[PDB]
Amino acid sequence: GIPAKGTDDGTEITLWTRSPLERQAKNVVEAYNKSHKNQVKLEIIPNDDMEGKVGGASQTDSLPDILAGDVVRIPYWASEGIFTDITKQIDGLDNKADLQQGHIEAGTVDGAEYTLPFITDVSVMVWNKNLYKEAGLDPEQGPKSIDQFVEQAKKVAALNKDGVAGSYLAGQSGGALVFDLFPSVWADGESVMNKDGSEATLDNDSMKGVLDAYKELANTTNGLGAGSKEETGATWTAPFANGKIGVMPYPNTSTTALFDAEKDGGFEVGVAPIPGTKEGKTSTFLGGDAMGISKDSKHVAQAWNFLYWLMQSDAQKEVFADQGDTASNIQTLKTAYKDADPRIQTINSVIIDGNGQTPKSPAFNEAFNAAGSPWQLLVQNAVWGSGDLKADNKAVTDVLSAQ
Ligand SMILES: OC[C@@H]1O[C@H](O[C@@H]2[C@@H](O)[C@H](CO)O[C@@H]2O)[C@H](O)[C@H]1O
Repeated sequence: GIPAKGTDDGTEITLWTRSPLERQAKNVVEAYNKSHKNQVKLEIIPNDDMEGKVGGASQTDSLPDILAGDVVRIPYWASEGIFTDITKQIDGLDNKADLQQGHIEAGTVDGAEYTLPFITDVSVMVWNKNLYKEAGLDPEQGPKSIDQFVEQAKKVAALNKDGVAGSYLAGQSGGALVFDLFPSVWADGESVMNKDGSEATLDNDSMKGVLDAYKELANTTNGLGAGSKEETGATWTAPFANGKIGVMPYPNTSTTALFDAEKDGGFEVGVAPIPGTKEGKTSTFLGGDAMGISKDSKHVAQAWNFLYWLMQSDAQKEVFADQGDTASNIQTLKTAYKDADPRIQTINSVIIDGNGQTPKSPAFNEAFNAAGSPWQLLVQNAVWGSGDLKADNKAVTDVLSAQ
């Protein structure tokens, strides 16, 4: 940071991250604070509050020592000078090639590198094995295609049980919707953006299949749980956690809660990679938060001590693997989970297999995550409305390129 492994001298370091990653953030900070003189003062911020909080703090130069941001948000923040240039420190890491590359790439602008992985968050398919058995489905057969996803959701919908639906769609969360829907497109070998991130390529047969799948469930009695049309992103993981949804895309960072509920006598959870339109094709969204040292830090060496510590396979095993969470370190993924719950090892295989993507655009929030983004309207038109996929896609590109 200035020293190789930074300075551990009893400095209080501030770290900001977001509510969806709260369980993993707690584990990381608890472990750091138990093993260092330095202490991290953790703030966990609601997902939708980070843009305005970071923007406001940038203007009053009160950004924290360590800022973690959604990997889709980082390219913009890094372009605005939110982060201190740590190119030489990242480039000195012996194990740089083991670190989740999408998170480093998110923070790469003009040869400068600003970020490392903080918490990996990947999208997977989860299903309720109890509802599957009740519906006459094989409880171990996750969907291998978007068609099979529809069939399984429809059999759970046909149970006609109070508050039970086949699937659930985060209708008003552009962010949840990229996370949940992009992988089906990538699984098929299609793209959602051009290489620059300046154009949307969403008007494709795989995206149309995915939207038509959710349209079918929208037009099925009990197809999509109540709340799907209004879901802001604040509650989208709750209906499945509550045992009310047959099958849906889901964050790996929320699965440990499900595995725990199951150990405590709750319903049994299936996990599989998100499938393509094409039988047996799979992908994921290589998301989560990357972290950098803010432009406002007066403890760069102490912040670097945290950044350095977390990249090590030791810390990655302690804070991720030993807590049943997916690590940001591929060497940790390949070595530290040999006796983990098979569903954890299945989740890790969607990183190791290499079929996932991290979308990179300076305009990503404005085009995708933002409330009433062109992407949110595109999905809404296609699922609950009349879609014009060509027109809606061009609305996304007009934000991506303008400017
Ligand atoms: O934001 C894009 C990726 O999706 C996941 O985050 C989601 C939020 O956008 C949504 C609103 O909270 O909750 C989801 O967990 C990944 O963490 C992001 O990289």
